[PDB]
Amino acid sequence: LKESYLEESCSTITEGYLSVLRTGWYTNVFTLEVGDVENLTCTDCPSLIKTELDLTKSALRELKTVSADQLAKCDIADLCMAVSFSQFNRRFLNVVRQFSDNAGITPAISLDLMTDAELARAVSYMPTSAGQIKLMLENRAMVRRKGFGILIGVYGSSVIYMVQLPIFGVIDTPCWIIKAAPSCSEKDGNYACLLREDQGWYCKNAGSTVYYPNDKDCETRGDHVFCDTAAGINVAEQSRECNINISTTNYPCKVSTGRHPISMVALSPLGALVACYKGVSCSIGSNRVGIIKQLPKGCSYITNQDADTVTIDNTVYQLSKVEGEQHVIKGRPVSSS
Amino acid sequence: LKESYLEESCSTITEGYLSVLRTGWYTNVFTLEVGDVENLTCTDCPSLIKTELDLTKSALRELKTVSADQLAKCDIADLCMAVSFSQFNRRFLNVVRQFSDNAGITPAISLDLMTDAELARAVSYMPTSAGQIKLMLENRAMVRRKGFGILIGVYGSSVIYMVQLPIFGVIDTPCWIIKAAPSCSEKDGNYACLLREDQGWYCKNAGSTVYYPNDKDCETRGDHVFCDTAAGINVAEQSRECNINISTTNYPCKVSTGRHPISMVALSPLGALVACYKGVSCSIGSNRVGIIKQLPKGCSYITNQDADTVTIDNTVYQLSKVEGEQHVIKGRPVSSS
Amino acid sequence: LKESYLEESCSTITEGYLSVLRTGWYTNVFTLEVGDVENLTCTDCPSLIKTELDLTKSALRELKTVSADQLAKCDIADLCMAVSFSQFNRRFLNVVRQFSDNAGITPAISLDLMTDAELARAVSYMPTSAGQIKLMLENRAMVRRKGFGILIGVYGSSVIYMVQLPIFGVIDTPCWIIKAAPSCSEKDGNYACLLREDQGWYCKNAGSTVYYPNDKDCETRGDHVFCDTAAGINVAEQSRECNINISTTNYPCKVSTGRHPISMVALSPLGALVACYKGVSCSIGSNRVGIIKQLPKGCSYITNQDADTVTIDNTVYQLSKVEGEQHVIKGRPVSSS
Ligand SMILES: *[C@@H]1O[C@H](CO)[C@@H](O[C@@H]2O[C@H](CO)[C@@H](O)[C@H](O)[C@H]2NC(C)=O)[C@H](O)[C@H]1NC(C)=O
Ligand SMILES: *[C@@H]1O[C@H](CO)[C@@H](O[C@@H]2O[C@H](CO)[C@@H](O)[C@H](O)[C@H]2NC(C)=O)[C@H](O)[C@H]1NC(C)=O
Ligand SMILES: *[C@@H]1O[C@H](CO)[C@@H](O[C@@H]2O[C@H](CO)[C@@H](O)[C@H](O)[C@H]2NC(C)=O)[C@H](O)[C@H]1NC(C)=O
Ligand SMILES: *[C@@H]1O[C@H](CO)[C@@H](O)[C@H](O)[C@H]1NC(C)=O
Ligand SMILES: *[C@@H]1O[C@H](CO)[C@@H](O)[C@H](O)[C@H]1NC(C)=O
Ligand SMILES: *[C@@H]1O[C@H](CO)[C@@H](O)[C@H](O)[C@H]1NC(C)=O
Repeated sequence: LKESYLEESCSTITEGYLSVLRTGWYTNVFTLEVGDVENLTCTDCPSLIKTELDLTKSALRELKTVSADQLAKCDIADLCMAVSFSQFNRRFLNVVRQFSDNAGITPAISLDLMTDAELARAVSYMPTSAGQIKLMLENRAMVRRKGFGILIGVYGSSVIYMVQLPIFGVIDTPCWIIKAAPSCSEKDGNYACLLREDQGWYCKNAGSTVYYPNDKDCETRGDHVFCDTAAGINVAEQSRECNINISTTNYPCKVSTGRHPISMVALSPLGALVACYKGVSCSIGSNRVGIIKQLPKGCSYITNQDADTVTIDNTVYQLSKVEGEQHVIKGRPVSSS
Repeated sequence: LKESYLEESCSTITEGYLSVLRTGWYTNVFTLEVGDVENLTCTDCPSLIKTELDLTKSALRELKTVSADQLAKCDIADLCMAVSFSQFNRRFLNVVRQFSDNAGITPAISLDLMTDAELARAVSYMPTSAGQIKLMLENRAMVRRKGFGILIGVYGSSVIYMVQLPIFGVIDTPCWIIKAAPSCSEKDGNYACLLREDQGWYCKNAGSTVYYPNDKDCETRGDHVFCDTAAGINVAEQSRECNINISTTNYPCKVSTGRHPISMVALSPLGALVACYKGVSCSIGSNRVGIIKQLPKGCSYITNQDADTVTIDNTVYQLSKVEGEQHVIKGRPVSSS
Repeated sequence: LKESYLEESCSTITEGYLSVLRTGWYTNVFTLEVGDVENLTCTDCPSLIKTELDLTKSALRELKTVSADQLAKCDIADLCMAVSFSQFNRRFLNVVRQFSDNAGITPAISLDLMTDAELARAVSYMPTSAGQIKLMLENRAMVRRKGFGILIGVYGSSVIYMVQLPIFGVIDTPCWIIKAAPSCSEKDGNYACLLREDQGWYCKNAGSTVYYPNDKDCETRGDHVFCDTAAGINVAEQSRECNINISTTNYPCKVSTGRHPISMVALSPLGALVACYKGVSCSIGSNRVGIIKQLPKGCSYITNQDADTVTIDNTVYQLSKVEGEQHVIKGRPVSSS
């Protein structure tokens, strides 16, 4: 992580990341069964286990509608079965509950569709070099969050669904992020604003550079950006001379000339850009002293650790997160009997 | 709420909203610990409580993989423990269940990570004036949704996670929404369409106006828009003369000249725009009478309460939501024995 | 499904789909009430049912904060109530659980807010012709997903919420998808790239064509695209001569001329586009033999069934999903006593 301030265009580039990109989809098929329940002597009467079985049977029947392939007297013994049924058959119930809640597909691969043991084995079988496989196992919280389970169908008392794990093929390719703010000059009152429109992520692969334009498109897990190959716009590798020289007469860079000053604050990974002109007062302050200085009229770059808040005409911006309070909560004890 | 129809460009502007913008992030750290279970004689022999404990231990162990800090016989007394364990330790299990379901992070702050009592106290401690704090307490429903919990790690039988509440610094700043439709003139069979491209929200703050271009970006809660400061494009405060005069020779407004007529319907907050030319028949009708009139060839604005359905060549559009049926459902009674 | 390769612009169009568009919103109001529990003698002394009731009361009280209307010893008989209470009042608890988890609104209509019997009846009452109603019943999986429940408020022991089902008015209107890749010509070492910008979905309705520009906007369910009428950009029906002839002097097609070659792979529904120039070696290989051939320098279209992997300078792309392993899992049996 190393953020550089470019004063000729009022923008910053942070080049310390490594890119991991998806290059296909894996697939596993699961079949979860309810499990045998010992026969009841009565077989026709209201019992806690029978009511529990009926609810499970009814839940499966309703769940069959949201599919993809085909459709679209108290006794001590009874209590033990009712509790035992919901304990031994817990993974099955959770899968049924999750699919019903999301109505067909879960947003992410929870730890009930595919346990860790099944996840590690699946990753090791993917068609990628050893380098990619090692990285995926190191941080498997992202493969789960990038996949999505799909319900195939329901037959009898079993459930069939697909996981569709992601597959990463390009890893450890250096890349950066670019943030820009307006840079308006002035002669006698008539301004000339130049704002760079090539703002967002920027990562390289396969002899080309991708341009995920939304900061939310690519997640961050330290020195790793888990970009999704669904919004990236491929651009020529020559689209880097803009940083060195905005014009450079070589690669036309996307800029938007203006005529009216704009005052705004843009937050960077390790700082923020403060630009304000002609009317609004700017100042940088911390949680200790809020009178550090008044920013001069222009585009100024302030480090994250140098200041904590920037007030653009009575509007704090909180460069960095603010820590609150820590709580510790413990449940009540479960005494015998 | 007051919608105005501008006939020189076939667009409408609604000026009745108040803006609420985010200016940072808060943070709280929680540590939920499982309750204490009294020593059980004959730990070797299975029991309905040992099985429940084993499932909890297994669930926590799997949950450790998706983290961020380090990784990535039955007696009457026995039954009470199984029921009691899941009752006293209800908050802990729900937090474990939610994190496992979403695989590491919960999309919103449910009412198990942070109860109302904890949420109210945290909001009162934020670094914002009394005005902002009062508003957040008044409607805390749109605080949990904008936030998101993060699982830090799992150690022993305890779970550590972060909430990261949002912080609002700019409130009660009036703003509006602009919707536009094509306005094509006819000249001896030759058309000239002019469709505005500055369509979306438009809110003001810190001597500038933001331009969230997607209606889904900002969520409305009456006379309040909880816009997210992640897609807003800052624009000059002079970007308002377009409504008064499309050209105005002052702020170049984004328009897209065309040559072929386009027939479409745009739904405004309190009405809709109906444009249809050269071939498709327009008509406005209600659920009572559907022959109110036939709209003339051109851009026309119809109030929400004036009509309910707009048919563009046999395609009803349902200006406003249609109410269905109300159901009342009660669960079966529970009787002793 | 029929994919055509257009060599004059290095793009492909697939014309085999049928459109399904939303034209309003439906609405149902539900009121779920907790069941009646027979009064238990000695309410003062704790019991496994009183604790269960207290948790339910506490859960409802907290849920009241996230609303929209107003705010923002153990015996054998006792155990049966605790188990029976959570069985009969299963739908109510699930609705409470879902609303609390999502903090006010559920992303989709799970199978606890509206059962299939209620959903089928509601769909039959929508104000649409018999043709639209028949389609919605046939595949109701993509009705719950497009809808979303809303919690109105909590009064006493009852819960009131709204479902807001979607309504489809335009069906069986043929439409297609267009994917394009750079087509750079070489002239004495000087390149001239032409990449189409009219990339995405393209569906027709009401004498106009919509242009959902994101592949994720429209979800495919076979020969049906359930596009959401929230991002569609209406375009003239004459915006189709681009495929036949790029210029055609009638509808200016959106292209972006360039000067530097770009190498990339675009995945079409039934194939992919491979373009690579001046430095990176292309090759197509299957899971059987990976030396099928080396693609020549240019824009080439390869069928999905012809090859499985595309390597752009040591980067496999996995044209089609790769099948993994199938698991069958059964829960432990439950035996009496
Ligand atoms: C950035 O690029 C501009 C554009 O080419 C450079 O300005 C040119 O510099 C050359 C000298 O190498 C002159 O012959 C041209 O007349 C200049 N043109 C213009 C429009 O200024 C500039 O030198 C480059 N470097 C910097 C720091 O701006
Ligand atoms: C909107 O702006 C246009 C452009 O400035 C105005 O049209 C001009 O009006 C002045 C009179 O003040 C004339 O001297 C110019 O010749 C006009 N130019 C053009 C291109 O029309 C227009 O009057 C303004 N008002 C309205 C309602 O359009
Ligand atoms: C595609 O459109 C272009 C543009 O009109 C056509 O090129 C023209 O063809 C006419 C013949 O009908 C000539 O008189 C013009 O001089 C051509 N103009 C240019 C710029 O080439 C072209 O023939 C059409 N068809 C194809 C296959 O490109
Ligand atoms: C239980 O009884 C049913 C009654 O039809 C029978 O089919 C089944 O084989 C018996 N055993 C189990 C384990 O369900
Ligand atoms: C059981 O007793 C032992 C005695 O050392 C103690 O270490 C252990 O924590 C106890 N277990 C429970 C569940 O109370
Ligand atoms: C139970 O007793 C209460 C008195 O506290 C009474 O209000 C209620 O009607 C009785 N019946 C119930 C709870 O079913």
